[PDB]
Amino acid sequence: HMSKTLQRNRKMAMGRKKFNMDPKKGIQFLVENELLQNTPEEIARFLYKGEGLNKTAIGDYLGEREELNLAVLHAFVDLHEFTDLNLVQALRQFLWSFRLPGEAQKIDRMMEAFAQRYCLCNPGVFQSTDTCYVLSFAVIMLNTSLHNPNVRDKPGLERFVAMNRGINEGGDLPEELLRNLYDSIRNEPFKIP
Ligand SMILES: COc1ccc(S(=O)(=O)Nc2c(C)cc(O)cc2C)cc1
Repeated sequence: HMSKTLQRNRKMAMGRKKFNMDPKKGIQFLVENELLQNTPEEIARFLYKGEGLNKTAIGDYLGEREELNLAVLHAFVDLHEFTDLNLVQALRQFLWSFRLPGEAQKIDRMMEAFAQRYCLCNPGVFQSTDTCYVLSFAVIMLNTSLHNPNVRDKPGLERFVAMNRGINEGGDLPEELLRNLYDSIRNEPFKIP
């Protein structure tokens, strides 16, 4: 009925604000008030939708070390569909969905989860998930190098190719793959939330 519905709608809006102040407190409010089911999948779907949520707060919640948060991270990554996307296309979408936290161990966990998912979704591209991880950071580094004017000397394709020798189970990645990723980043910098 109507009274319950209107009160719930306002409470949801309050929960979102609470989340943005402190993600754990926000989710606690939504759970305790039966506005959100306390499962990894439902929490992850809530964060992926991201309505009225600050992307920095989303990344903060996703980078917590405790069991439920780890499970939400895994479920959240599983919501991304990377089939038939090149690595840059996939990274654009992932990196837009939340703002990475500052802490190296958290970022490592997030990018490893990303790497695993990309590779599962595109099994023929990289035989090793280490290769996918290293090349993911290679792309992020190229984005900065090409598009940050503080980097006063811009790496050409040949340089990008040379920097990634040996990471394909001891061999090299296909030149055309690297060319496609280089061109993609050159032509469109990553958007940060
Ligand atoms: C140490 O990890 C990183 C990861 C990505 C980047 S970046 O892609 O150059 N900027 C960025 C960062 C920091 C966070 C985001 O959620 C999205 C973007 C685009 C910079 C550093």
